[PDB]
Amino acid sequence: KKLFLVFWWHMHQPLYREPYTGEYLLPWTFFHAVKDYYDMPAYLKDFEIKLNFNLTPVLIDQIQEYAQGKAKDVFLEAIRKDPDDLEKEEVEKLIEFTKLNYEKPIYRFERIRELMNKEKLNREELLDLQTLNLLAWCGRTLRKDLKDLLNKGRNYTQEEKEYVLNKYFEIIKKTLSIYREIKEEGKGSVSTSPYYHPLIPILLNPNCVYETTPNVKIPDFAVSFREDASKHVELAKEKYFEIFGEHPVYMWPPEASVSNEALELYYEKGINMLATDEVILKNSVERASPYLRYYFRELISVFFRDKTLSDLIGFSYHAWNAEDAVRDFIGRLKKIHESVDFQPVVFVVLNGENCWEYYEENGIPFLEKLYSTLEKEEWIETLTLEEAMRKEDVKTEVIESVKAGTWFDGNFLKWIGNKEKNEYWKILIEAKKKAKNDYILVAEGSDWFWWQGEEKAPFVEVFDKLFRSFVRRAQE
Ligand SMILES: OC[C@H]1O[C@H](O[C@H]2[C@H](O)[C@@H](O)[C@@H](O[C@H]3[C@H](O)[C@@H](O)[C@@H](O[C@H]4[C@H](O)[C@@H](O)[C@@H](O[C@H]5[C@H](O)[C@@H](O)[C@@H](O[C@H]6[C@H](O)[C@@H](O)[C@@H](O[C@H]7[C@H](O)[C@@H](O)[C@@H](O)O[C@@H]7CO)O[C@@H]6CO)O[C@@H]5CO)O[C@@H]4CO)O[C@@H]3CO)O[C@@H]2CO)[C@H](O)[C@@H](O)[C@@H]1O
Repeated sequence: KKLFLVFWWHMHQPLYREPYTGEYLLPWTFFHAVKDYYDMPAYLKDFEIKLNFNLTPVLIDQIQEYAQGKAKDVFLEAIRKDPDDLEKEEVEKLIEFTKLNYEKPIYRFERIRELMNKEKLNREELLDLQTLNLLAWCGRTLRKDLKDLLNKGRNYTQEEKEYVLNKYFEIIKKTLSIYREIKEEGKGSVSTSPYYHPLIPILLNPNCVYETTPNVKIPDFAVSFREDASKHVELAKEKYFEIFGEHPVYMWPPEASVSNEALELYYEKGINMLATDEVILKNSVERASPYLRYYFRELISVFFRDKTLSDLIGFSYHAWNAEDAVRDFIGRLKKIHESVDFQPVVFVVLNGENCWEYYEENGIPFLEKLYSTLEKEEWIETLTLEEAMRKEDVKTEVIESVKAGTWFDGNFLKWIGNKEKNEYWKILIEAKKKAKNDYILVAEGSDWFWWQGEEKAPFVEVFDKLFRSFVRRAQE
């Protein structure tokens, strides 16, 4: 009797590229590409396990633009320049960015504490601030290769900074290749999401929000987004086809969001399997185990992720010692293994790039200990998505209906329902009436609504600038 374990790491960034200037207004795609997007699948070169990944098409687009050297990244140009060439605004942007990341474990360099406690910084000190911001986002592979510059910790030269930058772009240029390789070798499956990561159930039917939050206010949806919902899915299939030469058979619905209509659309578009959240299962079926493969109306296969285990990695284990975290994780899998007579399928689904910066050493001790332990546990078999989809020796169940929701409390309140988020929907609804190009799809991405009307921290104004720019461009 085995326990089947399925890791599914979701990778996404909204489009940071301003449509009129072409400038990347935030550097997050760059930093998560050099730190996480290559290195998470690159663990498969050192550990004989299966790991699966989701890549949104919008993220793939930006990775390609950086690998081709066409990405005009405003924050990165402030990093690359000789400090004597920096504009006063670029120095402020560099300091603000450091301050935003200052308490993250990956930013624990003593030299950073010194620089941020100085009244003014000379050229030598700015070069360290530039280079240490680069090095704090160093991924596992180059952490081994650049160890001597990393342990230097201070006194960086322009030449050393440009060397690091060169190695980072080498990593980005190999990123889509590593996904093709692990896919070809059978080390994992690769999925995508509808193109700009929208909330498909809302696009299809905005009233589905009342299935879980009857008291919420939503704007007057005076146009139909149903066709744009088909578009996100179709163009995502095209983009995945471009990269991997095959149409995607698995999809990760953005924010785990499903509804009866969304599942029908995924089915009509040829999708054979997706996953969603455990809260959706419990809202939809009176008594239901998340360790079975589910068939929605015998149309499409659905797995419901293990919310606890997914949340443990995504939010808890950063605060633990690495060995104890893995002992806890393994112990829970042993309890699942012993508690059922059949072979349970356990789905661990979370973002693949956002939790590691809060772990010691960028999550590397945790993941190396976790993956080394998993690979030696006889009774655990990690599975590609394809294997989990086609696995014969598992338990299965048909379900006929789901209550619409997301993995945020099983509802849509992260993206609609307050004055500020509803204003974005009003802006999109009016813009959709006058839309003339696919920038209307960019504006339908979940991220713009996620950040809206939530507390004001640095650079969240940039998301508002991007959303409104895409909405304006969509009408020209
Ligand atoms: O002050 C309080 C605030 O402080 C901190 O937040 C800071 C950050 O520290 C700072 O670095 C910066 O954040 C940056 C970020 O660093 C950049 O990378 C970028 O963020 C990107 C991100 O990298 C992308 O992956 C993408 O995020 C999507 C994501 O792909 C998508 O899957 C989804 O994921 C979230 C989901 O919506 C949430 O509900 C939740 O999901 C959990 C559920 O909550 C839970 O219930 C569980 O069961 O399951 C779910 C999954 O595990 O979290 C998910 C996060 O993965 O949505 C996100 C967002 O759309 O895109 C974003 C960009 O949109 O940019 C940001 C912004 O600059 O700035 C912030 C604020 O200053 C602290 O970390 C944070 O906790 C505090 O709120």
